Amino acid sequence: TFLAYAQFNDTEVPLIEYSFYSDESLQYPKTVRIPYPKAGAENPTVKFFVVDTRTLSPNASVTSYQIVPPASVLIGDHYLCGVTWVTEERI
Amino acid sequence: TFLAYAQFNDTEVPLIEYSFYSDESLQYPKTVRIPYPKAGAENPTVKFFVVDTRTLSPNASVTSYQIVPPASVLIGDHYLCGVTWVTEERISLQWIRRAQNYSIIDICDYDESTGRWISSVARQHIEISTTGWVGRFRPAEPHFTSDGNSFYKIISNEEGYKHICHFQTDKSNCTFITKGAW
Ligand SMILES: *[C@@H]1O[C@H](CO)[C@@H](O[C@@H]2O[C@H](CO)[C@@H](O)[C@H](O)[C@H]2NC(C)=O)[C@H](O)[C@H]1NC(C)=O
Ligand SMILES: *[C@@H]1O[C@H](CO)[C@@H](O)[C@H](O)[C@H]1NC(C)=O
Ligand SMILES: *[C@@H]1O[C@H](CO)[C@@H](O)[C@H](O)[C@H]1NC(C)=O
Ligand SMILES: *[C@@H]1O[C@H](CO)[C@@H](O)[C@H](O)[C@H]1NC(C)=O
Ligand SMILES: *[C@@H]1O[C@H](CO)[C@@H](O)[C@H](O)[C@H]1NC(C)=O
Repeated sequence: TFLAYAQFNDTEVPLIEYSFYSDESLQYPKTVRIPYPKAGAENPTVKFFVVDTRTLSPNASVTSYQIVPPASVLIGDHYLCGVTWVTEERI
Repeated sequence: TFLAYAQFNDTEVPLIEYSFYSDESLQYPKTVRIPYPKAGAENPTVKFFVVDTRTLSPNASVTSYQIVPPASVLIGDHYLCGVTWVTEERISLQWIRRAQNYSIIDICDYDESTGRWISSVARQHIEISTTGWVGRFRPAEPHFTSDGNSFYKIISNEEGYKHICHFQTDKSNCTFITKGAW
């Protein structure tokens, strides 16, 4: 019925950059960049969502609710490290 | 339960402009600008949505469905000209071609299992004019019975007089309940 999903925001995460040379024919090396948070750096932020797929239709908005973590955690930087469906109406 | 609203987009509508001098102390006239379409100009477009205000909540998205005009009207420039709530699960939308000698009443039913407002050719009623325009200024509003299975509305009769016809919500023929040269 539902389709839970997390959204990840790397906007303020620094980029690690390194070279990838590739096949000999590649005249200039390619610069690979990954939003990679190193110790103490800005980490990416996260949002969780449960979507009710039943109202999914081209001319219809998306029905979704954002489940925020308990305040003791919402207080500061946090990580979502687990998602377990128990029943169709309990996550 | 539901909140319906129409969205108007004037992006491509030319702007009329004129001076507004305001109070004497104003040293420079301000220029009023209004998106206002003149004959033949580009018209604003419209969209109709039905919000299901039951889901509304701070950390929740707006659950809404868009009802679009029936094909015969979609084909070109149109105007939404009437919105009438029949029942918590039945809403009547009245559209009309930019021409205005052709309007249609589309009666949509809510689908509990999908949250969308469905339409059907059974519940669509056409009104037209071959000698002019529909309605006196705008097509007359339908008046539904408490169960929304039929409705009463004014249209021109065979003699060209505006009288009350009776429509079965899901049948195209209507019956006049009034008649005369008035
Ligand atoms: C990803 O996170 C960034 C912040 O790191 C969000 O950017 C902010 O967006 C709001 C509203 O759009 C602005 O008022 C802020 O000024 C922005 N902050 C900065 C410093 O960029 C961004 O909206 C997030 N993206 C999504 C889709 O969640
Ligand atoms: C919305 O659904 C209607 C069905 O009545 C369809 O005719 C219309 O093209 C759809 N609009 C889109 C493409 O979102
Ligand atoms: C308004 O109409 C323009 C096209 O004229 C379109 O590009 C734009 O996305 C529309 N705006 C909205 C929010 O529907
Ligand atoms: C909604 O989310 C904000 C933070 O994203 C939080 O402050 C608030 O407690 C949440 N309220 C609800 C509807 O649970
Ligand atoms: C509505 O007007 C258009 C152009 O003015 C015309 O082609 C069409 O036949 C008219 N409809 C009727 C019923 O006369």
